[PDB]
Amino acid sequence: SVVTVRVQYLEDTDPFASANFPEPRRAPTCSLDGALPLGAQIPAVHRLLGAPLKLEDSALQVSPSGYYLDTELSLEEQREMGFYEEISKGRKPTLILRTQLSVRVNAILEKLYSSSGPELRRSLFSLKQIFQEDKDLVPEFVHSEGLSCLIRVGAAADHNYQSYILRALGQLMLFVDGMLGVVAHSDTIQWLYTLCASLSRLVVKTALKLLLVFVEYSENNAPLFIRAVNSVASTTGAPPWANLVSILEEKNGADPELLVYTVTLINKTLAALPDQDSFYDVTDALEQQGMEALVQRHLGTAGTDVDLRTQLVLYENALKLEDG
Repeated sequence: SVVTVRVQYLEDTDPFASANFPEPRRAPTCSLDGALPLGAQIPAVHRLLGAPLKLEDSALQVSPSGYYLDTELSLEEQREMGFYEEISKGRKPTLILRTQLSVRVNAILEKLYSSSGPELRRSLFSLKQIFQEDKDLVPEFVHSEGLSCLIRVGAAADHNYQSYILRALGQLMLFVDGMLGVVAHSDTIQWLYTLCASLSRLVVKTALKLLLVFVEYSENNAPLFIRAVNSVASTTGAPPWANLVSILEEKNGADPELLVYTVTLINKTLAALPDQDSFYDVTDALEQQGMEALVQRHLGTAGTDVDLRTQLVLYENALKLEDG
């Protein structure tokens, strides 16, 4: 049938821009047709609001749910997505005209790729909030080679920039589409392992927790972490797992918190491995770099943190069961 709604304009042309309110003060009304494709009707809405936004980049999102209408189908062809609540109640549901998810992402990517100094610092920091305040941007960011951008802009950046990237990366991983995106973007896992050799403790701590979340999400991710680690060893010529063993040596002084993360990450990785071979590939590498000696030194010490000691014993225990 025919349906009447309310329409307002939302200015999200520049995601890095400050928060704008639903532009249309008051909000005019429009009577759309439910059986005809939205794409053929958005022009009327654009027109009705004299909206300062290209019509090639416009999109329609419901105000109640945040759901983005598929401009290629009619309102009813996609009714499966509680909307008629207000209508079927003598009330007029609200609709928001704003930039398409794809255009905002192309804007974020352009800003990061072309910025430097304060402007880059500022844009990277804002990333977390941008993904937090519009989850729908994540699957689009991923599909638009967003992770590569993050890696490219962060590989040789200041500790603060990297950290801002890790924060955004962490936010992205709270969404299934974000996770799956990382699950498919090996360079991201490689970068995380790489960052474990960072002089910045904030970055190392953050990388470890991100890897920890990575491995914990699914047993299928452990062999992906392992491949990432061996790939970095291949590229740098260093022994696989050197960055984790390095952290366990407490080069900058006692730091139980990081050792807990590190040993928990190694244990959890080893817990997901299907075959004994894969398990030994990792443990024999750690052994060759002094793991055994490391575990003893920490266990033969009373000052050792309770939580660390526990992880160490789990480590020593997992090893006994496999050996026999």
